[PDB]
Amino acid sequence: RQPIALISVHGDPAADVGHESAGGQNIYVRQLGEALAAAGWHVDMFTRKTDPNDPDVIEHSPHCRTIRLQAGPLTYIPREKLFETLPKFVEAFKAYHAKYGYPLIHTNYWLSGWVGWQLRQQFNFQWLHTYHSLGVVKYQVASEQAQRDETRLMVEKAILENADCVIVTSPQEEAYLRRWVSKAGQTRLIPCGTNLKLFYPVADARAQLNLPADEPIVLYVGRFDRRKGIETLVAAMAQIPQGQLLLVGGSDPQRSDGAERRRIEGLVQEYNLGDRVTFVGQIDHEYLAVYYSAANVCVVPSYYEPFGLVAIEAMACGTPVIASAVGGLQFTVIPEETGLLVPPQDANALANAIQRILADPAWARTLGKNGRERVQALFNWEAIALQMGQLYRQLFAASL
Ligand SMILES: O=P(O)(O)OC[C@H]1O[C@@](CO)(O[C@H]2O[C@H](CO)[C@@H](O)[C@H](O)[C@H]2O)[C@@H](O)[C@@H]1O
Ligand SMILES: O=c1ccn([C@@H]2O[C@H](COP(=O)(O)OP(=O)(O)O)[C@@H](O)[C@H]2O)c(=O)[nH]1
Repeated sequence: RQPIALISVHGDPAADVGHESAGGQNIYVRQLGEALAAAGWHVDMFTRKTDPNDPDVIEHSPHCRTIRLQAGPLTYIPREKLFETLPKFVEAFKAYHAKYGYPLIHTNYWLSGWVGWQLRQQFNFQWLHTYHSLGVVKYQVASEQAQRDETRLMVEKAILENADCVIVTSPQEEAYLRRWVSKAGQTRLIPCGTNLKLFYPVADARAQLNLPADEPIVLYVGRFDRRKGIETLVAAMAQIPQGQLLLVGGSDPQRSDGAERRRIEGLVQEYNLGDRVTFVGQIDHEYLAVYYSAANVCVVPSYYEPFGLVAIEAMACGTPVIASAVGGLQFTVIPEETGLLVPPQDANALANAIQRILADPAWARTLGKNGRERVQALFNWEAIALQMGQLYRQLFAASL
């Protein structure tokens, strides 16, 4: 049985998701490696060790490990400073590569992509890469991310020019690569999926959450970042008379994605919205279906999203999604079949969008079931795993 190295440096697949350096990349590599181990592969998922009180090896499912390498300091470092920790990481990979001799390495970030680019000069292997965010789309915002990183753009160009395969999660991602990065390189459209056994209409959700069933609810699920546009959602909540906003997401006050940019609470006291904005905190990923099902609308008010995964998590639970028209959100959300699409930084358009589907609840209840069908059709992980597996089989078929 052949081995597989999955490299996700700041994304620990053994980590609970919902805070800084957590989220969709973590969920992506975790369910990918666990699905591949279910289909006859040996999977080692490589991440960075951030605490000596953490385990070195985490065995999730049979023949599926998470391996925390000692890259740099054994503390938390945000990814914008992890580049200097990368060559040591390379060395800490090589010992494992000395034992197993990985024929196939699938790197999942810029930083881990640089690690795979260093390994590509020394060893012969099938190298695949998923970006999970392009810096060239990141560094175009009138808000934050004008302070660029040309090292990131150089490496994100050098990955696409040299990797054997590049997994794009949306046709917008390939369009952004071909317009803004390079024309060379091989690419493959395999979109992100969700577990329909973990996301489903619960139909008992407000009784579990102790919420009044005749009161409207607007739902945000995601991280705390200026990228996510919670400012615009809170400003649009002031144009709606009834209804609470449940902000679900974790944060750490010692950290930047946390009480340095959980200033939304200040915006809660700006707009006099303390009676009708609830900060839920971090909810477990296997329990979010109750929050998605209890709500009348999930909002993804981002300023860019390379395949917003809470959109398909919400549509899987039968809840319509109002989202920005920026990235993979306009690949997931059909603007009149499953939800609505608004411009990013205007609260008036977002507020009129919420007004349309709070005033017509049966229309929201059929937008939600259409989102359920669309997720069952195109974004079911139980089929996307088979597509990924056949991709690995044909790439491993590159033999003598
Ligand atoms: O915002 P950045 O500094 O560019 O960091 C990228 C940010 O996005 C994460 C969340 O952990 O996930 C990305 O990839 C997943 C799946 O591919 C998407 O669902 C998600 O939309 C996308 O942001 C992660 O890479 C980083 O924190
Ligand atoms: O309390 C939370 C808050 C968020 N998430 C998950 O974190 C993931 C990240 O969502 P997304 O891809 O849309 O944004 P990202 O953070 O990955 O860029 C989603 O599956 C969310 O369900 C979670 O599990 N618990």
